[PDB]
Amino acid sequence: DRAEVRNIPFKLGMYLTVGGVVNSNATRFSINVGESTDSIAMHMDHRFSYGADQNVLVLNSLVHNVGWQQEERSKKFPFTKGDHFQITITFDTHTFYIQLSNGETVEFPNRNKDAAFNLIYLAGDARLTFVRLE
Amino acid sequence: DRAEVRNIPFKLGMYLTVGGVVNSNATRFSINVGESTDSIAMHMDHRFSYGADQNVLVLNSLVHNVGWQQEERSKKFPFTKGDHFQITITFDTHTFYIQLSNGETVEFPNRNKDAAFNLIYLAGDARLTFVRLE
Ligand SMILES: OC[C@H]1O[C@@H](O[C@H]2[C@H](O)[C@@H](O)[C@H](O)O[C@@H]2CO)[C@H](O)[C@@H](O)[C@H]1O
Ligand SMILES: OC[C@H]1O[C@@H](O[C@H]2[C@H](O)[C@@H](O)[C@H](O)O[C@@H]2CO)[C@H](O)[C@@H](O)[C@H]1O
Repeated sequence: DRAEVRNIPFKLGMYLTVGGVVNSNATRFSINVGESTDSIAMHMDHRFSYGADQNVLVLNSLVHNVGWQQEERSKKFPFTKGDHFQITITFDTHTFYIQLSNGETVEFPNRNKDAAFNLIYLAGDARLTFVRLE
Repeated sequence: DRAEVRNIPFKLGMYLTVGGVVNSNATRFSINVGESTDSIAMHMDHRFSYGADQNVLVLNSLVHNVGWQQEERSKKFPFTKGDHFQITITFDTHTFYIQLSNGETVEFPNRNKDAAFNLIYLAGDARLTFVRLE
């Protein structure tokens, strides 16, 4: 089952740091910040091989009973199957600030202007090893 | 709903630190380390007023489809309704090492000799504000 932190509010100004390991033959895994598995304010998918996407990040939001909004992509991909990764996220009213394993950064809009989130979870072909939310 | 960290293995040698706030009129709240809401290796209940228990800690384990084992109690109680608390837990094969808000400590046996746990959760009349598991 997915790895998740639930009902510990991730509030404006706090930092989230997750560490984990990518599966050896992973297709893709995502890190997700939102309210539920059907309501995601920041989805960041790490695609090793998914349709036409090879070694790319795909970011988006998921709206409950509505679906996926406008995707954003990054070619930054310091991720390796079988190896550890670390991701750090913080946000303000307008922007999610994401930092990747190698120090490179991606930003994604806070489309609802949310000030807090009650669910963080990893899905797909990876596992989490540690978390700091504070 | 309860506050929980699920499927991020709390392994031998790692530290868990949780911060939160006690509800103003709290009866009791617990911090729980185990596998499920019916399988708890270390339950630590903070009882402000519960039956005959006033301002006491009660620790125990809960075995799936079996029930509560032998309780252990502590009179250490540096907890106040409406106020923040912080708890730090680590364990080895035989012992859970718990440190309370004021630096006082409680120990509780690792009765199954478990080396890892997939569920941490808070229940009852409090809320969590931060977590470190690493
Ligand atoms: O937008 C994130 C979302 O993508 C879905 O896949 C998209 C894919 O990125 C797009 O190229 C194709 O046109 O449509 C697919 C279906 O919506 C993933 O399925 C989904 O899990 C999220 O990762
Ligand atoms: O053992 C922890 C467990 O206690 C239950 O309450 C006990 C109570 O401590 C004991 O004094 C009384 O003899 O039996 C009660 C019922 O088992 C709590 O109900 C339970 O939630 C845990 O906190």
